[PDB]
Amino acid sequence: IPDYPMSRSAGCPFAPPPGVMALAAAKPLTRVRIWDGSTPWLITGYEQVRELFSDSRVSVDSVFTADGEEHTRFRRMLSKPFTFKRVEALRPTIQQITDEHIDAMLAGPQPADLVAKLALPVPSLVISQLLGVPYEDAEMFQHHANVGLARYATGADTVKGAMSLHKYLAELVEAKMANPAEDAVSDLAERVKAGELSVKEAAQLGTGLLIAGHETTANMIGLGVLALLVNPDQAGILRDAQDPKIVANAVEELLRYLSIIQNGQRRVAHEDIHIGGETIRAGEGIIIDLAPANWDAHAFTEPDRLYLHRAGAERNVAFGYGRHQCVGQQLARAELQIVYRTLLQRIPTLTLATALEDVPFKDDRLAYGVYELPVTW
Ligand code: HEM
Repeated sequence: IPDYPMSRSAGCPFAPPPGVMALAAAKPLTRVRIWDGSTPWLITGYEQVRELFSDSRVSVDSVFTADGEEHTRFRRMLSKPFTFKRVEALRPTIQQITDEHIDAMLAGPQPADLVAKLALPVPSLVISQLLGVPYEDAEMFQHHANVGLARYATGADTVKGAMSLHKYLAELVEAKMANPAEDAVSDLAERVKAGELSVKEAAQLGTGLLIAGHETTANMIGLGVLALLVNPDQAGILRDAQDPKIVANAVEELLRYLSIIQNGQRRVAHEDIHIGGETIRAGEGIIIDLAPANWDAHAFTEPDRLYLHRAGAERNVAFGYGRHQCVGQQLARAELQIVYRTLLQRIPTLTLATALEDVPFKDDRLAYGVYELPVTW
């Protein structure tokens, strides 16, 4: 019985770990051994990965962990913050923050670290605006969010970065209980006012949103941009594209390719479950593995290929499937749309500043990324 997870390859470093991709060639599903030493069921094939995500005999063992109607409770509370018009309305400020950040990057020296100057700051600012942190508190919020993800930060640094983030979100929650605007925390604040969640639970959740949608999107920006640069054929397409429909699909094809969230929360089966030709005896653990699904040649004809015109690209599960899909979905999509198109058209001479093999990737972090991305232009 093999060990999970497995490590990515040099020379194929965008690719899912080859050892996982092999396993996935044999059986839509195989039994693995993990950190603690328990032996859960790694789901690899696309068709069955979607199924278990959408199967009630399956559930997850705060809204991250909460399940049952307990999850519907937590997740209904999140509907108002990420409606369509609620995210639509953010496209402008996503575009102003990007434009701002690209400028400051152009005005500085080069080679410049795209991670440092763009990939990290833009999500946490966008998350911020969605929450509704006042303008006054942008840089402090930024600081206490970018202290965590620094490759140079202590653990203590990361602790007393999060401590004051929870402390501040509680403040702003109460503040939005007082003065509700149209932002996200006002919505959480509206829920404290109805006996539904304490300030702590709301501060936790606000904190929860920042974490969830920061290093993820950051990593999509960074890795995404890199992937674009070694694939100039595609960079051109994304840059000259004239349809919002087509640029949206090119984001979908980037989420599928990079598949930064390789895993997916560790679920468990309540009843016995028969697919892939084996039986998931109830009780046993389930790991619904998204990279190999996104790289399943049954549904994505040339999975090693980065084809931004790829026909069914929003077929992927880079955001998960079923109950517990990424709540950030539409917002993160806007982010990558904005940032990708805008960088690629304002900086058409953007060039990778080192040999690719020099680039530092984020192996250990569950979410795959690059630690810094030097560009010239
Ligand atoms: C706007 C930015 C984002 C926000 C606010 C956000 C927030 C969240 C939250 C709260 C959840 C938990 C929902 C639940 O499990 O009930 C979640 C799940 C998830 N997120 Fe996102 N996220 C963001 C961006 C991303 C990105 C960019 C990716 C991948 C490229 C991603 C991948 C996922 C996946 C795969 C899940 C589902 C985990 C599972 O079903 O086990 N997220 N997100």
